[PDB]
Amino acid sequence: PIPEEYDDTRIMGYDPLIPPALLQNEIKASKKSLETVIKGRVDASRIIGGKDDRCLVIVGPCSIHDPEAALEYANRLKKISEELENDLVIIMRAYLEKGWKGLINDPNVDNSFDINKGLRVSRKLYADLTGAVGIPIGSEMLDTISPQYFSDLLSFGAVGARTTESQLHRELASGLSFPIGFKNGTDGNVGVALDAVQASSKGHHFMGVTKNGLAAITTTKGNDHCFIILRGGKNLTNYDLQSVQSAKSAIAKSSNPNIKIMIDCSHDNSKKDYRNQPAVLEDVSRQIEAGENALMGVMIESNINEGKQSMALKYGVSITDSCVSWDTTVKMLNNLARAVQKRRQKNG
Amino acid sequence: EEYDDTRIMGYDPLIPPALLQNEIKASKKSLETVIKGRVDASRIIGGKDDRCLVIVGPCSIHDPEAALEYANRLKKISEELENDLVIIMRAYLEKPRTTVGWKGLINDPNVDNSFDINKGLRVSRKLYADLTGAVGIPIGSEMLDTISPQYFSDLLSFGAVGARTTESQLHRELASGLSFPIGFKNGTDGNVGVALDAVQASSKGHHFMGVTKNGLAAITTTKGNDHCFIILRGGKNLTNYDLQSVQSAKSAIAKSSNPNIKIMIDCSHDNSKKDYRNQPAVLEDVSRQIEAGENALMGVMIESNINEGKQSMPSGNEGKSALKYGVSITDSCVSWDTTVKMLNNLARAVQKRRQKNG
Ligand SMILES: N[C@@H](Cc1ccc(O)cc1)C(=O)O
Ligand SMILES: N[C@@H](Cc1ccc(O)cc1)C(=O)O
Ligand SMILES: [Cl-]
Repeated sequence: PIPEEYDDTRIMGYDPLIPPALLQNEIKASKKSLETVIKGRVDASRIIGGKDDRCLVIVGPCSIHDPEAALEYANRLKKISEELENDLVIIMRAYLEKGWKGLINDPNVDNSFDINKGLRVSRKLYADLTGAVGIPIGSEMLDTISPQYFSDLLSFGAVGARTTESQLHRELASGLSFPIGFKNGTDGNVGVALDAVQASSKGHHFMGVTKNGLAAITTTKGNDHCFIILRGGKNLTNYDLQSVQSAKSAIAKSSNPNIKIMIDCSHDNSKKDYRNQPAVLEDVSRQIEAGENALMGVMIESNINEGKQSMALKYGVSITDSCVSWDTTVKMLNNLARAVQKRRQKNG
Repeated sequence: EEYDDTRIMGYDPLIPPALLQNEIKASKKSLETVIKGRVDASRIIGGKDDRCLVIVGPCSIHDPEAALEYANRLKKISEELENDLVIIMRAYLEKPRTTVGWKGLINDPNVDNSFDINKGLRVSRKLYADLTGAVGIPIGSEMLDTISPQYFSDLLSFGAVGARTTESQLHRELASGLSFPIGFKNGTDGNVGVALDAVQASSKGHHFMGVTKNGLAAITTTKGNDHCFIILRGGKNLTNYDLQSVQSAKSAIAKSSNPNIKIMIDCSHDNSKKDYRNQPAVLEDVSRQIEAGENALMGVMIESNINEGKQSMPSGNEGKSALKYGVSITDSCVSWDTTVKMLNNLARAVQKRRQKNG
């Protein structure tokens, strides 16, 4: 006789989720939303596959905390996306979590926990970005259960530096309906990202849930639309030319010698300082301007206002990591858009 | 549906975990073996017992009949060396990563390139109940996802997080809510810092997406796991079982938030250059630092079987009839006779360290 002190000894409690098929029906994806989602996946895939000379730009706040502040940011970002449509493909970074447990964990930013209210707030936000304004969005892929609530509204997915080697995330990447980007290792390792791209191109079996919320094993087809992201190491930056050449050499000896490179301009490449973000973009832009076709895009941590605060809170200011201003951002995107114009001039 | 599940071929609903636990009930003696294995370990992680925690067994269990004979052998020697060693059997149901060959007991229980997850879950769970109950040996597994542990956690005494998942926040959250000690292996480049960071993160409460006991999607609230440690395992082209590497980690633990983190050495995998013949030489070195006085060494990890070497099973004869008995079909293990030499030398090691602490 053992009094169930062998099971869930470290589980404070379970909070059952709303079934994804029901959340997808309560907050439905409008036709204009799915039009934006499919267009974002196709436009990004053409740049990844080498069929388009434009640059894929993943720009947005490090984390989304205020839905109304993010919806006003997207209206600014969709305007500039239409003006630079000939050279840039802009996908807004709509990350839900990284002080702040996230939008799915805490919708009211008051340190509570309402996982169901978080899913409705995050999905209705996703439905408004792709529908009300009409801009493609991308999120971070954290587990094998959350994507079942947002996959019909996502056009891009990122696997962080600390999960690129995770076999579970490589399996899930093989079953996601949008292009995936693998960041290099936390020490600057490029090889682990090439291994992730190759592994995710194969069919796999991962443990997820059905649309009704039932534990089930999933059979995947493989994701042939993947790329690597250079975000630097804990002690190094790899956005410079010698580092791109080092990555280009590693790709040439891999199983996918057509892999293109995206450069994170924030995080460790900018020493976590937003003022170095424009100077980092100038370097990669000049590499592109010289005619480097292996360079595919960039990542920009931008916001309505530059800087970072804590959690009575400033409007349009990030709460996590560090962002650049909007007046800064439009210059970064304009300077990059000219570099893309100069690249295809050398390709003519 | 040109936008949803465009790369999903099909779902296979799982039997609810409570139903499997009702079909393959955990015996009273099974549970008694599980709880004792957990506390026996934890006392070594916390520095309350100078014994050595041994995680020994095959790389993957493809033959339940062969595993049951190995466990009875392991149970006999574990009782002989109970004064010095705490032995937990390796009962890994899945070889991860590399796609060539077998896919694990869960996905392929018949060992013939099949897919039968519900039949594999019944076979795997029954094997766990027989090891903990019929023979009565603690067992440990690899923590791969946040759904499968709900099927075996009531029968597990130890969990392992691979080198490719130590940095993953998802597996750090899961470790914070598991009912047994967890061991984090260093990075695939030999980096020990990510292992200390994982042990620290898993000591706090977290939230992770899992399933209820009936297989329904739910978010969990964890209490925090303070029975975690690091596993020195090696790098892509290096070994870290030597005296230089152990003390580098020991000084790194000294600057962590908990200087009581003990070190376990993986005697196989990259520390043996994926060679079963180098496992005794690696353990012999580990045994010496233990016997010279080093209390930071808490245990070892050995890949062992009834017979040494390896084999393959992919084509031709259509299954188990062409396999050798007690030979692993993944990686490479030492024979049982070698394992007896290895455990007996490590036992005398724990003895002479105990004399140096009086
Ligand atoms: N619906 C997801 C695929 C998926 C399936 C099951 C999961 O558990 C997670 C994701 C997509 O279209 O991308
Ligand atoms: N039941 C597990 C904890 C757990 C909970 C939910 C899961 O989805 C997975 C694992 C244990 O006691 O160790
Ligand atoms: Cl958390």
